[PDB]
Amino acid sequence: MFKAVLFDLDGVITDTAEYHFRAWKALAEEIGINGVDRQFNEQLKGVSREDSLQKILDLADKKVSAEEFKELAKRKNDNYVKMIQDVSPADVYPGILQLLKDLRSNKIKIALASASKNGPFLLERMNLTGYFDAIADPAEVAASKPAPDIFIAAAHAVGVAPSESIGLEDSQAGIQAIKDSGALPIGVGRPEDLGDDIVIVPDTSHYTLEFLKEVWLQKQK
Ligand code: BEF
Ligand SMILES: [Mg+2]
Repeated sequence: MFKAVLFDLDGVITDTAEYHFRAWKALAEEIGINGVDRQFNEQLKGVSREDSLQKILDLADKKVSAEEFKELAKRKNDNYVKMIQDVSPADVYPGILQLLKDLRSNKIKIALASASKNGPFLLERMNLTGYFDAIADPAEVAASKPAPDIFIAAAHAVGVAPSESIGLEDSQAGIQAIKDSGALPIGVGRPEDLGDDIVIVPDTSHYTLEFLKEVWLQKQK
């Protein structure tokens, strides 16, 4: 049986989108730019801070200096840190808490393989820290997803080879990283987005220990 589960954070454990939305909306209002609504922020999913800021300035056809741009990006991050203080166990996605409990009670290792530089804090806010055996530090990988670096690091940090592990991901780049690490991917979402050659569940309530075990056994035949 698999010895570890490597968890992505955003789109698997929780969603940070509302908090990023709040942060951009606060910044936009401060500098007097209309149009930063929930719909607009949906289009920033997966998009870098710098590219996102440019999209906000584009709402007002606005140009700024390199220094001003840097300062605005910093201010957005300061806003985001404020907004995520309100993260709580209510933010945890369905099924995830029960899965973490079942993995730990069965002595299966649990690691975080997230791009979030606020991962440890977010886990603390959601009361999940005690379930995690390791957190792979994104600041430490030479290459981001789809590079497998972060999943390899997560597996190694809990004393396992990636080949002994399952990775859970909501993004196509994430699924690729899991595949190229040697771990077994189980995606959450749709094949149109993630690919047609992996096991996918429609939402996280399907991520049960029983299901993960069935998939593991089915995949080594
Ligand atoms: F937290 Be993962 F990188 F979406
Ligand atoms: Mg994700």
